[PDB]
Amino acid sequence: LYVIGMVLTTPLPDELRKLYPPEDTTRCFGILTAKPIPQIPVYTRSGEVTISIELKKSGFMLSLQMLELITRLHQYIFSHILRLSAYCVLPLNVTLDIDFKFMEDIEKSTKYTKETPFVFKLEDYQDAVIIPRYRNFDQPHRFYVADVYTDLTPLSKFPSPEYETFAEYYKTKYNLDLTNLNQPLLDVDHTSSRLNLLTPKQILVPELCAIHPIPASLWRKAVCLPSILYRLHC
RNA sequence: GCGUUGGCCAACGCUU
RNA sequence: GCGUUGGCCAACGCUU
Repeated sequence: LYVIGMVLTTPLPDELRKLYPPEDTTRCFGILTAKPIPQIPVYTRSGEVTISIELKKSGFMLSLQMLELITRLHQYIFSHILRLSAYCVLPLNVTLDIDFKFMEDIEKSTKYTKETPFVFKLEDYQDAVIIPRYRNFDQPHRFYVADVYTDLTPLSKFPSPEYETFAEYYKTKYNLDLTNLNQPLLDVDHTSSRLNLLTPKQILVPELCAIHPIPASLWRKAVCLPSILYRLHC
């Protein structure tokens, strides 16, 4: 077990959206053994982020069960989180050990009525990547919750004239009925990003959106994974 | 916000 | 002249 550790040395200056530092969260990516030890920054949306590989536990033997789990999750990172070195990349937490609960949680793989309403918990949208459930018809889309607009509801004026309200937008286009008209809205930014990081409207309805098991922060961390691995392998 | 073609500037690379 | 990233406008397409 090695840890792919992350800190932003040089954050983005006041010139031009906020900031999202990888060290504000403890959960990260790491690399399993059976491999020889390599030698010892990627430039993100959150600014310049320096990267450090360290050894954590050498000479550990892990169960074939847990090995299957870590490899399954490895492929889940690369086929599912991104779309396209070393053995399995894995989640680490309290940097301490391996997170088996996290992996098992991910591996766990919607009726709203007036009699059966939709409940809005704010926490669920705080660190979140979401999907419109309404249009997975081609290659489901994933968005970080950029903002939560608490002064807004689905009955708010739609940004385009052809529609007066959001509820009306989703009703006319997607034939979508909302059981919560009091829910706040979510500004979102797209998760699909650049592959080589080595060199330097959009409002959604919580009720129409599924939440992704990979927290937005860790997503943002994962987007580094290829650019890291490019010169690690090389 | 994204995409796409389309000009109008920046910057290093080719090219001359 | 080309290429490449990078902003700054045009236009239809997605999206909201």
